Amino acid sequence: FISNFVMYDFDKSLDDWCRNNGITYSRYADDITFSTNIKDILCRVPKVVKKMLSLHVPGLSINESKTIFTSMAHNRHVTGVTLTPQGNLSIGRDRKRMLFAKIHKYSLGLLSSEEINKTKGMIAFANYLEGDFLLRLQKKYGCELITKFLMEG
DNA sequence: GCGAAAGACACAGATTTCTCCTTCGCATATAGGGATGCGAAGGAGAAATCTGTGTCTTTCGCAACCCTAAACC
Repeated sequence: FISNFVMYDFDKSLDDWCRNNGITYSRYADDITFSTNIKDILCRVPKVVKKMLSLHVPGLSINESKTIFTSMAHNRHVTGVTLTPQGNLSIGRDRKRMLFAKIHKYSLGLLSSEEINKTKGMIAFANYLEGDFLLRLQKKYGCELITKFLMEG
């Protein structure tokens, strides 16, 4: 809470500078992200943020070895959630096949009791992030098995 | 943010080795005498390599933590 209260002026000053140029800005703990649609406009902000940091909170500085540029032709994610080119949030294909294989192996009764509690939390998180994971699972394995798995333990 | 224990950075100074500077001695191509030129040892005084001192740098397994699942810092 103290850190959030401290970085108020920096947030306020950077917000109205980015708004006037059509750039979206957001900060999470000590991570800062910018995004836009205009070409060749994101190459000017590294000097601006440095001037703001020096002016509004003395002492802080930028780690210059963790700066990233990306577009629609490569992998895109924001703090652990993937953005498909269509414009929808996602968890990733590898995790989807992770869970589909785990549940299929569970249907044969070859899963330890620890992995049931392990997978239940991940399934709940994925359902919250997506909103339609449980429907797809029911449409593939049937409601009887899923309900039995859910009430297990 | 930074324990103990080894290096990097900057600044002196010291020393053995060597290379330039006398000094007179010689010599040999010209019938003895004199002269342009080169060789031999001291005697310097210059220079590259080495060595020594003082200020930082780095980042500990660093009395005093909870025990259900997932993601983030």
